[PDB]
Amino acid sequence: SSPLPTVENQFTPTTAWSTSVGSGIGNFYSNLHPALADNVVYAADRAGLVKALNADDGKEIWSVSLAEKDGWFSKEPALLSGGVTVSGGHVYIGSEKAQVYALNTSDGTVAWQTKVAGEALSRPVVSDGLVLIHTSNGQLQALNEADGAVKWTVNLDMPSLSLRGESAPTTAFGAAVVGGDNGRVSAVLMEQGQMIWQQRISQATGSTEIDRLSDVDTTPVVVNGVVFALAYNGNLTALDLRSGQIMWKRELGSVNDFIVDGNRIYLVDQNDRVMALTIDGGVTLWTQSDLLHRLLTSPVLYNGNLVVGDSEGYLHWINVEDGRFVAQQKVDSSGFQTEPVAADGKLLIQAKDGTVYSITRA
Repeated sequence: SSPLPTVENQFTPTTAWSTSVGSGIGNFYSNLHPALADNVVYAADRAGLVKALNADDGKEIWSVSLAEKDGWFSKEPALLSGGVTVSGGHVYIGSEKAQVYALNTSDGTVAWQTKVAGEALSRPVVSDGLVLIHTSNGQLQALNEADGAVKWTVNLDMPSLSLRGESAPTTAFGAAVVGGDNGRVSAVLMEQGQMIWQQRISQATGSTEIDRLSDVDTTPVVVNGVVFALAYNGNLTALDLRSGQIMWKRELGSVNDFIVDGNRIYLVDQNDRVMALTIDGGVTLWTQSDLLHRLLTSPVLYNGNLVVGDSEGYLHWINVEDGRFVAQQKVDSSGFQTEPVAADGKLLIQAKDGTVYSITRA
């Protein structure tokens, strides 16, 4: 592992509120994380529990359950995994049983429930009034906001090994841009799911070994006209948005997640070394590696700092110029692992077990 850095807090970091959610993800694989819209926080657990909460104080609004009734005293877990997405009147969640749920925001009644073509370990993405689902067996599927029917399906690649690492779609200017577990990046037109391009980003996994630390968020991000994407080997690549042509590849190390903002890329490698890069070239500016082998979440930007959680239950704030620590708190002794979320002035994060938390300072 690697010991915890010493604590020169520049602000005093507190926990605004916290409310638990079942018990919730544990040590199972899932990508469940909170969502916010309209001073409502929505959140879930593996079993099938879904709590809507007031964003200011954390008090519960509705708590529904999606678990199935199976056998005398057991309820059977819904196996929710595709972290919570919310848009329009609906709350969207996907499961490892190939189900996508659409729950009404007003009261969390089920509006529709569709069987999709494979597991939905990723965030549904809404755009166009179509709900986008990237399945574990290499499909891209598009569902109606309104009734949940499958407008279309695209077969992305000759199906491969299924890997840890979220793979949501992103959208830009009418296209879906999607990554995957097979070295491939694709752009699909959203009307009728027609192919625009497909770039091979690295070798199709050619029986090369899979390390236990590999966990690559393969979700592309489009800034200006550049597509940024990690291939499953943990290499960062930049592509021209129009044609999918490779601009460059960082065979740097092995990157689990990254984020973009302004003129910086901020990433976390599979060793838990944190790094900052230039946007045009992906040139490295600083590394912070005092967190080696604690087990970090994805990072977010909040109030101008990088925030990342670890399995030992700590938050860490990092200066965005180098690179040094700024604050650190113990928060929940079941660890962190799923991503912290930043929108509208709030910092939300969900722990394995101990579940939801708002965060600031005073």
